[PDB]
Amino acid sequence: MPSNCRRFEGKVAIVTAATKGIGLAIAERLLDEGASVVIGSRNQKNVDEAIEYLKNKGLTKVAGIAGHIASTDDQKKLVDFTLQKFGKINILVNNHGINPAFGHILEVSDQVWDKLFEVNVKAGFQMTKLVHPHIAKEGGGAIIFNASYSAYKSPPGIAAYGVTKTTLVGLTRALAMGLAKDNIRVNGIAPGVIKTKMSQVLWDGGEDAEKELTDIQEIALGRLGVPDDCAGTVAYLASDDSSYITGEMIIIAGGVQARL
Amino acid sequence: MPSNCRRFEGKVAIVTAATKGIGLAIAERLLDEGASVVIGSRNQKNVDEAIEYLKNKGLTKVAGIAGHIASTDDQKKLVDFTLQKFGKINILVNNHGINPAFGHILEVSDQVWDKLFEVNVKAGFQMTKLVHPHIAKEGGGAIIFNASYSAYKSPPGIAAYGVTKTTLVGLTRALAMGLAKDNIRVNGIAPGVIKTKMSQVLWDGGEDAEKELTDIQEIALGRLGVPDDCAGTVAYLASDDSSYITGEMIIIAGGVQARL
Amino acid sequence: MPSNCRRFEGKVAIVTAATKGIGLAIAERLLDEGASVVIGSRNQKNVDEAIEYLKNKGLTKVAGIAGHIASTDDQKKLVDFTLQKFGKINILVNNHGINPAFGHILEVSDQVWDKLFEVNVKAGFQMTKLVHPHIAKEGGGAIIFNASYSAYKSPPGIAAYGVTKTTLVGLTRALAMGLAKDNIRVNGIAPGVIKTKMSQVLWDGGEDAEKELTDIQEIALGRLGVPDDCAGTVAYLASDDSSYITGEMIIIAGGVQARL
Amino acid sequence: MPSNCRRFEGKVAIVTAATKGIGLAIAERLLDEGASVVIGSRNQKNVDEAIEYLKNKGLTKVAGIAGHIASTDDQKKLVDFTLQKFGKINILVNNHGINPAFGHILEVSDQVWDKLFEVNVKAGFQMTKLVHPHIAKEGGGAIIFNASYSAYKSPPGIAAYGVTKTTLVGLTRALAMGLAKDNIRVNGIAPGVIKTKMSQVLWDGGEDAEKELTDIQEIALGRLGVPDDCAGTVAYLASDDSSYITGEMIIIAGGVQARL
Ligand SMILES: NC(=O)c1ccc[n+]([C@@H]2O[C@H](COP(=O)([O-])OP(=O)(O)OC[C@H]3O[C@@H](n4cnc5c(N)ncnc54)[C@H](OP(=O)(O)O)[C@@H]3O)[C@@H](O)[C@H]2O)c1
Ligand SMILES: NC(=O)c1ccc[n+]([C@@H]2O[C@H](COP(=O)([O-])OP(=O)(O)OC[C@H]3O[C@@H](n4cnc5c(N)ncnc54)[C@H](OP(=O)(O)O)[C@@H]3O)[C@@H](O)[C@H]2O)c1
Ligand SMILES: NC(=O)c1ccc[n+]([C@@H]2O[C@H](COP(=O)([O-])OP(=O)(O)OC[C@H]3O[C@@H](n4cnc5c(N)ncnc54)[C@H](OP(=O)(O)O)[C@@H]3O)[C@@H](O)[C@H]2O)c1
Ligand SMILES: NC(=O)c1ccc[n+]([C@@H]2O[C@H](COP(=O)([O-])OP(=O)(O)OC[C@H]3O[C@@H](n4cnc5c(N)ncnc54)[C@H](OP(=O)(O)O)[C@@H]3O)[C@@H](O)[C@H]2O)c1
Repeated sequence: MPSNCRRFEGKVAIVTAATKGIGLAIAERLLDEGASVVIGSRNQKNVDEAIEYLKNKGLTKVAGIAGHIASTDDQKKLVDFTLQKFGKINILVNNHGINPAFGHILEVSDQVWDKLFEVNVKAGFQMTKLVHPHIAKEGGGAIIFNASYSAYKSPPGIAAYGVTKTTLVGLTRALAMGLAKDNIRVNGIAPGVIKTKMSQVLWDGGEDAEKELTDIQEIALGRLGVPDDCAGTVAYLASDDSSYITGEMIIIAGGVQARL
Repeated sequence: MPSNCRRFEGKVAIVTAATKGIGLAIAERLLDEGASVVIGSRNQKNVDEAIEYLKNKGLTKVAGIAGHIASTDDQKKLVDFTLQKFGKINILVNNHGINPAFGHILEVSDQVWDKLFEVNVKAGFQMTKLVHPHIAKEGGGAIIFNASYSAYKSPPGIAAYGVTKTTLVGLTRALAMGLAKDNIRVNGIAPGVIKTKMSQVLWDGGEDAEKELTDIQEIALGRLGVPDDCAGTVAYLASDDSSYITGEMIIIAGGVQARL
Repeated sequence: MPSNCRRFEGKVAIVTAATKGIGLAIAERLLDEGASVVIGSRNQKNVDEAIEYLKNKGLTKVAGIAGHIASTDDQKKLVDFTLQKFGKINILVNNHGINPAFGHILEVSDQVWDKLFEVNVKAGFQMTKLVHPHIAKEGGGAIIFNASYSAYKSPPGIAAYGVTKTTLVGLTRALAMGLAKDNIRVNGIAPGVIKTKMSQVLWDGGEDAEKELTDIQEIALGRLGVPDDCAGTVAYLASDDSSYITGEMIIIAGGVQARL
Repeated sequence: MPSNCRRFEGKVAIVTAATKGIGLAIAERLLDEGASVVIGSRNQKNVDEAIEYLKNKGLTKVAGIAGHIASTDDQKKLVDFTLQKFGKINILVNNHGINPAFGHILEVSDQVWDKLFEVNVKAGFQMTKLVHPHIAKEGGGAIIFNASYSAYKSPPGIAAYGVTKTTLVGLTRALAMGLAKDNIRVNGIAPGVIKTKMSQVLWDGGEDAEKELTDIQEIALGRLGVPDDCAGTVAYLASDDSSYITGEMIIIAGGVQARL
């Protein structure tokens, strides 16, 4: 697991929705590679636990602030807290995304529809507008979006969610084209089924409910992902190892086929 | 131009935003192939002119109703008027889409962002929910979305618009997966630069402002599209000639390359 | 539904490997729309039966010539026969393709590999170079490739075959970019599982081996294709209904998802 | 930035066609991260210079063997030399690829066509079959293909070449699906214009012929690539940082848009 990579010394990153699951793994990895990192999530207790968890592993260049990521007030607070703690911003990882609905797409209300886009898409656009001048002032940097494999393969039950993630593919690209002039590279990841609280209902009926899911999902590599499976990609995308890559999505799904 | 195709005898279609440009061409073609068609747009005068234009060519199974497509009141009025005039609904063509902004994506306000999605995406989802039970009652039918080539290649100046069109790719797919159980096929078109009022600012500086655009756009076929270039595809997608095709987007851009 | 479409009066098409299945349906449809058509396949008896079958339906503007499609001698004979019979060539449908192997990709010999590419790709390139000057002389026309959905979703057992079909996506595009100057549009179809002799081993355990296959395959529309499901698309792509479309693949797979 | 990454201690890689350009940068990076590496190319003098160059930087876990990559004798010699020198094989990087033709696709002879596929595709398939049992014996590993952005965007002048690279996308995927059972991940890179001897004719009219090329090409990041721009990606794809990623292509083109 320790790569000895230290591609982030003297960089500051914000990772949204990063007190559990994929986001926390991303933050941990950036911290292992020498970054200072601000994490956030809604619940102060989750922030507290995540900060304690990281500091217990010796990763002390971390701070946390509780906030709703789709609140414009909390967005500004997150960005200002980052600047207060660490003086600058190099990287933004828009990891947040919700999935409240489960059902047929025709049963998604106009309100639930709007909420899905508000949190899953709009909030990342807003965060991007706020961090932009700060990242540009450092001569450039990176923004990463956590979309989903379901951007590409429309899933049953969470199809409206999936559509938001398709949107993030386009937003990743549009921001990439637009922020290239500031040497800000914008890329994304499109994870498959990762074992987290969000996907729990699909995989928490034993070893064999997990194997049956691996089967149905058609996962070449024959297992479900874990949060750490995303982190090496995020680190790669936010580092100089990808300095000539912008506007791309990397599918992290164990070999599930949804585009060429 | 006359194909002698009559694949739409005894079918009823709604074509939104169909008093000018691509939408009117789509309506004309469906009418040539024997459909009854309802068109709509905001301005009653545009509705009146379009109906007169079609009736002068002998295409009399047409009716029109003025309405804002993103108004829930007007959506219901459009669908109810269709049922009042023609008794059923087989096909919906969600042709509407706006593009008010021109500038950098970072300059798009939260409000303009939401408006873009409201009209370009949400309204088609809403129209789809309203027509759904009526189409299903006929044993199936078709829904077509007019997205854009800029779903795939993020353009300068209208990038937020482009993102909405990416979203429509995902929405087309999600609706396709979800409405297959009702034998409702959902597909889209992704046009390149079509000469209409919407794209006018790009191509209305003579023959050579058009040739310079053809160059920059990298259009293999060396010309800009016209509304009629979309109509044969829509007809194809809404007919039995595509009865085994659902969830697809067809790029109609004269050979511009943006996916495999 | 016989469509009444008559988009091909005065046009001549060559449809390769067109004495059974998809190719014969393509030829029949072009003939219904008023084309003159040359078909070919290896076996003179199959040629004879196909010609008899078409002439019994009153489609008499057809001729046939037996030949191996990957033989350079037979390619030249096919094109020269077409010019002798009908004087010109407007359309080429490269329908041919084989799949001798079934097994793991690692068990495909170098020889079988080369044969797959020779017939599935190279022969279409060769036919394209032979018809090219003749189609250009008519002011343009169309060339269609029959690839496969398995170009996009790598299948088990016939993966090497699948790779040849991926190649055809690229070849379709490359020829489109290259022949646009001659107003020759080059597009393709990428069918899913179509019930023919070729795909028989996948679907031939009764009507619920077919329903089990449509769940494994995740076919939204809940059924397997038939040859006629491809024909409407080919006709569309070869007609003026698609006059602004070049370089594109249309997946004809009942809603199987493999790209955006 | 030398990354301090050391993800390849105790691993052995073969990098084909790796005495200049992208391949040599790939080899150098794997060596910096602690791998043992075998390189090869046709010309013994190039092998000698590359080995001297690497050993002068202190990267001594390298060996070289001259050979033609599309020779079955030389393929076997390369794999056997690697096993003789280092005892095992964990990683294969199929970097090789040629482009002899420059002109229209219609001017590509059958012979040149076959040669393009022989070297650009078949040789990678062959190398994959030879290394396969050895990599499987280590419990898995990785195979990387160097395709090209021109797999996705068909270029003028080298279109046949481009088609071979499209094929590699398919081959990457097919091998990924097929070798997943052995925990061998197969991924690729699709570079844009990288400044090497191979691409020299496109970019070698001074520093503003380079800037003119970056506008024609629509390279968001406003510059041409260098070999080192590929290496970080290869290292990432061959390391545990991508342990849940198989079947994917990463475009490394400074933000040129060619798929979603
Ligand atoms: N798990 C998967 O299978 C999967 C697959 C593809 C993509 N993704 C994407 O991965 C991302 C993270 O998901 P995950 O699976 O890691 O979920 P998770 O483990 O349940 O983590 C959710 C995190 O987001 C925070 N959060 C929830 N709502 C929030 C809000 N409104 N404002 C700020 N923070 C909020 C949570 O903390 P609080 O409760 O303290 O707010 C927690 O830190 C999402 O974008 C999701 O769509 C997940
Ligand atoms: N032209 C292009 O280059 C191009 C390229 C790709 C995609 N498209 C898409 O094609 C679609 C139609 O565009 P077009 O180029 O044909 O535009 P156009 O010729 O300017 O036509 C616009 C039509 O939409 C109506 N409309 C505008 N706002 C409306 C609203 N809020 N509610 C209902 N109707 C409304 C207009 O009538 P009123 O003024 O009476 O409302 C008119 O009938 C859009 O989805 C657009 O994004 C266009
Ligand atoms: N069936 C499917 O599920 C499916 C799915 C996707 C794509 N496709 C594609 O559809 C195309 C047609 O296949 P199909 O399923 O229609 O097969 P089919 O019904 O078995 O017919 C194959 C046709 O090709 C002819 N043929 C075979 N080898 C030939 C050769 N070497 N030279 C000239 N003609 C030859 C056969 O006639 P002779 O025996 O007389 O030569 C016959 O007319 C192929 O490109 C295939 O890859 C099929
Ligand atoms: N440069 C670009 O813009 C670009 C863009 C996209 C993809 N690529 C891909 O990058 C890969 C490497 O190309 P490059 O640009 O790095 O080229 P390069 O700097 O010119 O180097 C080519 C290398 O291949 C070796 N080689 C050539 N033919 C060979 C053969 N038949 N057998 C074994 N080795 C051989 C050469 O050595 P000898 O002369 O000693 O054989 C040399 O080490 C290719 O797959 C190419 O298609 C390049």
